[PDB]
This record gives sequence, structure tokens and C-alpha cells, in this order.
Amino acid sequence: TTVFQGVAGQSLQVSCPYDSMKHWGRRKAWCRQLGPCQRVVSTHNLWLLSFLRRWNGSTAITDDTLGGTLTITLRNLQPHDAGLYQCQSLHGSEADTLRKVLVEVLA
Amino acid sequence: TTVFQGVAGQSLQVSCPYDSMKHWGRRKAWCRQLGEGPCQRVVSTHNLWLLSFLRRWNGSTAITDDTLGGTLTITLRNLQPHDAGLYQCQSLHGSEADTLRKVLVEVLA
Amino acid sequence: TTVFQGVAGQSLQVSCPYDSMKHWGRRKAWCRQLGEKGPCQRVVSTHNLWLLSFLRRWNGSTAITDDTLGGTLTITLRNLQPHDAGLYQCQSLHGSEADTLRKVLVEVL
Amino acid sequence: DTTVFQGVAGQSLQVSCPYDSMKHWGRRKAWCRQLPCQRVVSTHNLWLLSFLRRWNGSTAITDDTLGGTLTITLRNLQPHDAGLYQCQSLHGSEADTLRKVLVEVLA
Amino acid sequence: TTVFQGVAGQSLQVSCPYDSMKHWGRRKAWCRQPCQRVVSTHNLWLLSFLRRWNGSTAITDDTLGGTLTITLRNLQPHDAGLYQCQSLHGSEADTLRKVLVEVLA
Amino acid sequence: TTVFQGVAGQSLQVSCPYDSMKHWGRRKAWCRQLPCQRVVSTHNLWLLSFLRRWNGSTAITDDTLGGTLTITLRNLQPHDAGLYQCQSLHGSEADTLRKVLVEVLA
Ligand SMILES: CCCCCC(=O)OC[C@H](COP(=O)(O)OC[C@H](N)C(=O)O)OC(=O)CCCCC
Ligand SMILES: CCCCCC(=O)OC[C@H](COP(=O)(O)OC[C@H](N)C(=O)O)OC(=O)CCCCC
Ligand SMILES: CCCCCC(=O)OC[C@H](COP(=O)(O)OC[C@H](N)C(=O)O)OC(=O)CCCCC
Ligand SMILES: *[C@@H]1O[C@H](CO)[C@@H](O)[C@H](O)[C@H]1NC(C)=O
Ligand SMILES: *[C@@H]1O[C@H](CO)[C@@H](O)[C@H](O)[C@H]1NC(C)=O
Ligand SMILES: *[C@@H]1O[C@H](CO)[C@@H](O)[C@H](O)[C@H]1NC(C)=O
Ligand SMILES: *[C@@H]1O[C@H](CO)[C@@H](O)[C@H](O)[C@H]1NC(C)=O
Ligand SMILES: *[C@@H]1O[C@H](CO)[C@@H](O)[C@H](O)[C@H]1NC(C)=O
Ligand SMILES: *[C@@H]1O[C@H](CO)[C@@H](O)[C@H](O)[C@H]1NC(C)=O
Repeated sequence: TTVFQGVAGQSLQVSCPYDSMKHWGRRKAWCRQLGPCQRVVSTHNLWLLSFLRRWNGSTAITDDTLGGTLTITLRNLQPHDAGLYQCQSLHGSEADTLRKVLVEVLA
Repeated sequence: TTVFQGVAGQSLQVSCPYDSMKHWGRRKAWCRQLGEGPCQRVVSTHNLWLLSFLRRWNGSTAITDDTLGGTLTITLRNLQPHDAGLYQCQSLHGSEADTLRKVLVEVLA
Repeated sequence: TTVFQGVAGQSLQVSCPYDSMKHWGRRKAWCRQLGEKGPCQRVVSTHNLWLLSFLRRWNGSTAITDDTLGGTLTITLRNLQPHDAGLYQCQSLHGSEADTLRKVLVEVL
Repeated sequence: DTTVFQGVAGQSLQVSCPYDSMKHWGRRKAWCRQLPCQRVVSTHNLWLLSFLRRWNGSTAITDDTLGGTLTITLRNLQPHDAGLYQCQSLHGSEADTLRKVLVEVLA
Repeated sequence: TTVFQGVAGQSLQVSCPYDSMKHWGRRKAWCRQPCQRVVSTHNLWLLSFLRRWNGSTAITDDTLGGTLTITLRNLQPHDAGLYQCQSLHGSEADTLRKVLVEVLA
Repeated sequence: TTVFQGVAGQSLQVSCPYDSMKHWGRRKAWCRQLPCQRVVSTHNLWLLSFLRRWNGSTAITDDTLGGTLTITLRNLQPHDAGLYQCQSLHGSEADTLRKVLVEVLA
């Protein structure tokens, strides 16, 4: 369950490697454990345009489906952003965990 | 119904998330709901849906739409008591409208 | 003031957040604040066409791209050397005035 | 010469190589590992599309020929990735070293 | 011949690199040893990235980077053998790689 | 005027900034004063301005997005020293962008 450390007021990049054949054709999402893991942002609904950056407030997501890497950007990282999060692979109504991330905010 | 509060004289930003695939191609509106009952148009996104990013104004209220992320943003520039109220974020189609969000704008002195 | 540090000889990525509505429609610049609150000297600016702000512009060993939807300006100092150390400003241009978005100390390890 | 890049294990590491854009105008580039240096990945065969990201396994490369920067991404960096590498500029059968790089990995 | 070995009842991913300019426009095929076709990439070469199936074997092609990927799903001892990656042009088929697939229980 | 100084025998790189909007669509030239004799111009197709053009051991290339014109003086000699112009062409005329003084040393 990986640790990503960032400087406060700067953009923190979170990277989630995944098996690109096993998760072929699947949309991804980023969520924050609140309890339940609640949806922050997801990749483009059109899987062939997953490379396109999608924003939700101060979080962005982009997916490189060929290389099998999902990147999340926490813009303007604030101490209130520290906590547990998940990269997930979507399919049907299910979500599989690609990676569990702890975010920490320095100073 | 979610409350958005801001101080008088400062910009208040209201956000309405929406499912961007479901609302693909649909213009959006911000309107004042008096009654259960008349919904009065304040401002709408550009007539050309590919230009929905363009910031459109009525008086001191602005609206822009990020159609890719699925976020409508309404800005109430110099928030005053007469802005307080119940509002709708709507998705337009024909002369119909679906309600994306109900918002209460409150003003703090 | 926020501090970004990097290793000499490698690229250093600086990012400046801003309010995308407040500075809607504006070009950005990165400049070096050469002493006092005296001369802030232009290093690089975003594309002359605001709708093309996402295109990387180079001046010398500095690049810039703006994400006007997320409200984040990104500056790349290629091949960072001790001479690049110092105080800089991300700015928003309007008319021929400039507002400071953020002050950045570049430190070189 | 040799520059050092450290990155954390299980996260993506970005290596950058500056070069002179006039001196290497028109040339393709490559990234290789010292074991002599074995090719890991090269830039697009069409020089005008050097900006396009190319993968080979867990390594990617892209070239900004205007700015004179070659970027190499080591995805899901593993302790076995530690070692010595070169950025090179290709002309006919010859490969000029742009930079020697040491990759270190951490906890 | 390169050797690819996988645990039985799991996915084995075989990779065949090739020169992307040299094989520009060419579909590929995965064949078993005469070589008997198992699966080939999409008829429309601009969709070579699409995964095509024959039973539990898949094929997908990255024509930009020059990597052909064959996946053998739920690998079994009866998948063990000698196979070919090929590049089709006309009714010709040129050998890109010989691959030895081996299974462990 | 701006001075670019390079050591004998090595390539010297002269850069000329310009406003890319103002000079949109226009070819550029490097010319040498004695009256200014033209040495090399950017490609006749402006969309191909990035193309390194030559005349002997002088190269010209233009970045029309950033507004940076780049002249290369390869194998620099003592006689390459003196006065030059970066110019922007339009119809018959030629606006000056920068006057460049090149000094050598060894
Ligand atoms: C840089 C090259 C990429 C091409 C850039 C490009 O095409 O813009 C992407 C758009 C942006 O998405 P929408 O604004 O439609 O939102 C709704 C959307 N359903 C969503 O999930 O966000 O997506 C399309 O649906 C385009 C259709 C055809 C495109 C070929
Ligand atoms: C995204 C913006 C620009 C995108 C540019 C674009 O239009 O397509 C990208 C392709 C990539 O080609 P391949 O990588 O499949 O071919 C293998 C290759 N020979 C190699 O070395 O990898 O370039 C061409 O060969 C066709 C030229 C078309 C003219 C543009
Ligand atoms: C990759 C996605 C879109 C990419 C947009 C695109 O197609 O071209 C990029 C150019 C930038 O390059 P120029 O060398 O022409 O710089 C001149 C510089 N623009 C200046 O003004 O200083 O934009 C335009 O001029 C406007 C035409 C494009 C209109 C869409
Ligand atoms: C953005 O994230 C918040 C959770 O903090 C959520 O309420 C909202 O629906 C999200 N918006 C989109 C478009 O996914
Ligand atoms: C501005 O909004 C008011 C409702 O508050 C409405 O009467 C008027 O028509 C609107 N103006 C425009 C230009 O839509
Ligand atoms: C690049 O810097 C020079 C000053 O060195 C200046 O004339 C030019 O305008 C700059 N370019 C941009 C894009 O700001
Ligand atoms: C990928 O790596 C393999 C062997 O390590 C090689 O055969 C292939 O050509 C490489 N690809 C590139 C694009 O250099
Ligand atoms: C699927 O596999 C078998 C050989 O393993 C082959 O005989 C059959 O024809 C294949 N299907 C196609 C469409 O080639
Ligand atoms: C090249 O530049 C020289 C400078 O000696 C000039 O005299 C000549 O006319 C130019 N001609 C060609 C063909 O490049």
C-alpha cells in the first residue's frame, strides 16, 4: 500500500502501474477512503480517449492504456488532502483495486 | 438541495457536476426557482455547444461548462442579498429541462 | 512564496495554481524578480492565442504550458544550473499590467 | 559526466537528458543499459514525430527536439532497474553519448 | 527461439518485438508448429491495437512501438509447444520470432 | 545591438527573438553589413520554417511558435567577425529584428 509524499501548495503526481492486458478496455477511477471508498474522478467514458486529462475540482486523472500506467494529479496539495485513497479498474458495477495510496503532505 | 454560502461583496462559485456522457450535446442553464412552479432563466451556456467553455454573463452572474469533466460552474460575482434564493442547474433539450442540481444560495453579512 | 528545489543538470518542474475564473481569458508569464519589488524580467510567456495555452512555448532553456481548465500553469527549467536560482513570479497578463499569481524560489541542490 | 536519478520503488521515475538541438538536429535518439550498452528503446523512426511516446516493456521515451530534451520514463521502478544507462544520438551506425545516467532505487 | 514460461491455469503474455517501419501496414499472425494459424491481428491495419481472440488465445499489436503481444489465457500443458509470430504480406508470411511455450503445473 | 562571441573553430549560435503574432506568415533572413548582403533565408514555405536552411557554413532555422530565430555559424573564423542583421521579410521589404555584432577569440 504505497506512500506518496508531497509538498504543500504544490502539485503531487500519483502513478498506478497496472497489467494492460488484464485491464484492457476498462475505465479507471480514483477514490478517497472516508469507511467506504468514495469516487473523486474517473477516466474518459470513451476508453480510446483515456489519455485525455479529466478534472474534478483540484484532482485530475489521465490513463496511458498502452503502457499500463494511470496518473493522478492532486493540484495545490493541502494538509486536508492527506489520507488513504485507491486507484481502481471499473467493470460492470464492480471496481477492483489496482493500488492503495497513502498521501502525505509535508510543509 | 445543497447550500452555497458566501460573504457579501465577494465572488461565489457554485459547481454542478453531471454525467458528461449522458448530457453530451446539451446546453445548460442557471435559473431561479420561485414556486413548487416557475423557473426563471438567469443565464445559459453558449448556443454553440462546442463553445460551452465560453463564459457567458447576465449582469454579474457568469456560467461556464466543462463538458469533458462534467462540471458546470456558475460565478455570482459581487454577491448581494438579492442573489439569495433557490436555484436550478439544468440540462436543456428541445424546450424541456432536466434538473442537474438544486442549490440554495445564502448570503452572509 | 513557495520553494521548488531541484538537482543541477536535471529538469525542474514548477507549477503555479490559480483561480481559473478570476484569470479567465488571460495569458500568463514567468519572470525573474531581479532585486527588491523592482524589475521583474520576463523569461517566458504563454501562447499569444489563449485557446492554444496548452501548447509548450520555449524561450532558451525555459518552457511553459498553461492548463486553463484546471487552473495550473506549469514551467519547466531545462538543465537546471546554479545560475537559475532566485525568486520568480508566475503572472497573469491583462492590458499591459500583470498580477502576481505566485512567487517561487528556485533552489538548486 | 554521469548524472544521478533516484526514484522510489513501485513508482514511475522520469529521467531527462538535455542536448544541443542544432548539433543533433535531425537525429533519432535511444536509451540503453550498460550490462557494452544494449538498446532499451528509441524515438520514432520519423524524426518529425519524435514527440510521440514509444514504449518497450516498462520503459518509454519521447523527444522534444525543439527544446533539446529527451525524456525517458521508467515505469514501476524496481531495484533490478538500478544501474548505468546512456542517452544517445543516432547517426548512421554511430551512437554519440548524450549523457550517462545512474539510476538508484529506494524504499 | 526464445522461451516463454508460465504457471498452468494463469495468463502467459508472449511479446514479439519487430521493426515498426519495416512492417508498416502488415497484419501479424500467431501460428503453432507446418505452422497452423491460431490467430491474426485485425483485418483493418489501423485497428491492429484491437484484441482478437481464438478460444483462450489473444493477439494485439502496438504498431508504433513495434511490439506484438499474444496472450495465452488459462495456460495448460496441452498449450506447450513451438509457435511462430509472423508478419503477413500477400499470402506470404515472414517469421518474426520462434517462441517456445513451456508450462509449469 | 547585441554581441555574440564564440571561440574560433567551434559552432556559434545566434538567437533572434521576435513577436510571433506580429511576424506571422513572414520569412526571415540573416544578412551581413559592409549596405547588408543577404546570406541565407528561411524556407520559402513558411509552414516549413523549422527547416534548417544553409549557405556554406551558415545555417538558419526558425521557431515560429515561440518567436525565436536561430542562426548557426559553424567552423567560426576571424573574418566571420563584424556586423549582421536578423530580418523579417514582407513583399519587397525587410524589417530589422536585431543587429548582431560577432566577435571571435582564441
Ligand atoms: C488530442 C486528440 C484527441 C481528440 C480530442 C477530442 O475529441 O475531444 C474529446 C471529447 C471531449 O469529451 P466531451 O467534451 O465529448 O464530453 C463527454 C465525454 N463523453 C466524456 O466522457 O468526458 O470527447 C468526445 O466525445 C469526442 C468525439 C469524437 C473524438 C474522436
Ligand atoms: C498525435 C499528433 C500527430 C500524430 C501523427 C500521426 O498522424 O500518426 C502517427 C503515426 C505513427 O505511426 P506508426 O507508429 O503506427 O508506424 C511506425 C513508425 N514508422 C515508427 O517508428 O514507430 O505516424 C506515421 O507513421 C504516419 C504519418 C502520418 C503523418 C502525420
Ligand atoms: C494540437 C491541437 C491544436 C494545435 C493548433 C494548431 O493547429 O497549430 C499550432 C499553431 C502554433 O504554431 P505557429 O508556428 O503557427 O505559431 C504562431 C503562433 N500561433 C502565434 O500566434 O504567435 O497555432 C496557430 O498559429 C493558430 C492555428 C491553429 C488553429 C486551431
Ligand atoms: C468530484 O468529487 C466529489 C467528491 O469530493 C464528488 O462529490 C463529485 O460528484 C465529483 N464530480 C465528478 C464530476 O465526478
Ligand atoms: C437576466 O436574468 C433575469 C432574471 O433574474 C431576466 O429577467 C433577464 O432576462 C436575464 N437577462 C438575460 C440577458 O438573459
Ligand atoms: C524571450 O526572451 C527575450 C528576452 O531574452 C524577449 O525579447 C522575448 O520576447 C522572450 N519571449 C517570450 C515569449 O516572452
Ligand atoms: C524492445 O526491446 C527488445 C529487446 O530488448 C528489442 O528487440 C526491440 O527492438 C526494442 N524496441 C525498440 C523500439 O527499441
Ligand atoms: C482456432 O484454432 C485452431 C488451431 O488451434 C484452428 O484450427 C482454428 O481454425 C482457429 N480459428 C481460426 C479462425 O483460424
Ligand atoms: C550565399 O551567401 C553568399 C555569401 O558569400 C552570397 O554571396 C551568395 O549569393 C549566396 N548564394 C547561394 C546560392 O546560397
